[PDB]
Amino acid sequence: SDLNNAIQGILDDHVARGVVGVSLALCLPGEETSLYQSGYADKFNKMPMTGDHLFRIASCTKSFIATGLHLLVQDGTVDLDEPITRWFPDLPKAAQMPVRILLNHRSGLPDFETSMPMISDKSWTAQEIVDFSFRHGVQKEPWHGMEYSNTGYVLAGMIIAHETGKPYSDHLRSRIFAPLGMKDTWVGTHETFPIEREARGYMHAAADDENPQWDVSGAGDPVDGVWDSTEWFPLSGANAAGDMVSTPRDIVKFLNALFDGRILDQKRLWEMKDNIKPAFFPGSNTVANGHGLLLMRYGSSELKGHLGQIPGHTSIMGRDEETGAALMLIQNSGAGDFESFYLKGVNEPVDRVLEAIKNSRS
Ligand SMILES: *C(=O)[C@H](N)Cc1ccccc1
Ligand SMILES: [Ba+2]
Ligand SMILES: [Ba+2]
Ligand SMILES: [Ba+2]
Ligand SMILES: [Ba+2]
Ligand SMILES: [Ba+2]
Repeated sequence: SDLNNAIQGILDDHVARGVVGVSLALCLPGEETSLYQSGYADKFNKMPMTGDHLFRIASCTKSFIATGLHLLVQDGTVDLDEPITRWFPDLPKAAQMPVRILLNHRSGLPDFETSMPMISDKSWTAQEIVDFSFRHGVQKEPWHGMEYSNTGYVLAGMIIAHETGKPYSDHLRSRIFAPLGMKDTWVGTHETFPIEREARGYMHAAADDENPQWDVSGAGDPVDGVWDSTEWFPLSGANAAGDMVSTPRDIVKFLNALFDGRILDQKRLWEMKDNIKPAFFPGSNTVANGHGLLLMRYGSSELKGHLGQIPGHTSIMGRDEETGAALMLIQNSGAGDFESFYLKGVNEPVDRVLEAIKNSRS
């Protein structure tokens, strides 16, 4: 179709901007998921990008951890409004923290991501990340305002583990991945994944990487304007804040089924997507968030989903509610600065695709 050719052109023009490669999955209403890739999975081997190339989905992981949590609310074991002291009695200010503030980025919890070395071979415990957060981060009061929290999702994961007796990966697999047919999806912290199948991740030495968001010391020297950051960071360091590996095809499987009532009941879905407050993420299109989903505005279209940044892989997923379209676009180009073209610029092809969808619908 004309749409098919318009979309492949958007991806081609984006990789021509300097982006190593991009993988997209797009489901439109009354249609099968159609996949589009451009550029390379492996810059130096010139391997073409396919729809079978795995990516680290980074904070997109967060939409699954919320779902898993919401599933345990349906199970009757967890209450969104009850204090987390039940699970974390010694956590400062815990009594002011209902289960929902873990998910909604209003908890005031101190964060770990900006202090955590991105290059290491160190494995992390959930608790180890939490002690790290309080040691290096800044704690604000609950409900102070919106400030993106990874720590809240790490704590969310620990609730899941305690309530189900097994690692949070077991719950997400048995309740989400398995019944949906998601066969190319792993939870990094607790599961091994086929490294050989992953698209390589590229950090660009770019002029606009003026204010790196990560401690990337130990990177060594670049080669042909990039570092291969694929295996820089152990996923156990991100934990429930961003440890999942997947394909855009598998993610669209999840999204269609979530927005289609087939995972979460109508009340848990409403919490996730409709019970919202204003939200900010530096260099993104985020305007609001629920309890697991960021609302990201692209001109006259909006996606409910998530952004993901982990060194070298850069992802945007969501559903457009006005049009029914689901999409996961991931590039294997990244940088550190939020405002870098290599991070913030992933939003441009996403915008253009939603414009092409809209125009083909008129
Ligand atoms: C979301 O994309 C967060 N940046 C994921 C993350 C990555 C590293 C360490 C903690 C959280
Ligand atoms: Ba600087
Ligand atoms: Ba390493
Ligand atoms: Ba509109
Ligand atoms: Ba409107
Ligand atoms: Ba038209």
